Amino acid sequence: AVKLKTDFDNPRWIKRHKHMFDFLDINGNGKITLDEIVSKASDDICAKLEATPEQTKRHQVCVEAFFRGCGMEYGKEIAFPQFLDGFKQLATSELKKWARNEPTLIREWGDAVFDIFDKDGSGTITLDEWKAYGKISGISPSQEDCEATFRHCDLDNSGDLDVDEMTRQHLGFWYTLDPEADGLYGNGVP
Ligand SMILES: O=C1N2C=C(c3ccc(O)cc3)N=C(Cc3ccccc3)C2=N[C@@]1(Cc1ccc(O)cc1)OO
Repeated sequence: AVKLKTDFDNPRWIKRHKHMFDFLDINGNGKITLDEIVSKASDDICAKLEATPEQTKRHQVCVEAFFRGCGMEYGKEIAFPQFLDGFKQLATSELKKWARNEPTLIREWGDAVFDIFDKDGSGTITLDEWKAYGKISGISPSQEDCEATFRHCDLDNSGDLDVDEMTRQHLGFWYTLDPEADGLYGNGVP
């Protein structure tokens, strides 16, 4: 039973996103742009994961939608406070879709990442594949933290992760500060 109640004023939820913001703020001037974010997704991440042009584009579209959901746009610098209020709007919009049994932006982003890793048609992500993602995206480079993610989640009998489980975890991790989601990224993200 995922937590659907928001906790936007919680110091821990704020710090989780402040951590992500600072992680995306390259030169550390206290601001980020959609340009820099999409570049990371397409020129860096997708390239190293050897995604096809179509997979790269699908992934790009998902990222653009996720961050535009935070009020971000190309050519505009965003400061943390504004980024955070934007994230609160994305979160409520996502929870509304969840309440309507409509696919969320984080679920669709997940589908795009999972497809890039869908080779033998496993339709899932293995520990090694996630380890690669953690390193290439930079969100969780430590092998230990990636192993912590898999120990944290409910895996199938083969030890692989499925998109519904990751979506479920992410909804609680990014949006509602679900106690069940705490620890999702080991020490990689608070
Ligand atoms: O969830 C994810 N992320 C959340 C945030 C993020 C950023 C700012 C916030 O305030 C909060 C969260 N940043 C990145 C990393 C990234 C950023 C920009 C472009 C590409 C990648 C990121 N990568 C994901 C991708 C993913 C999505 C669904 C899945 O099922 C599996 C994997 O795996 O962690």
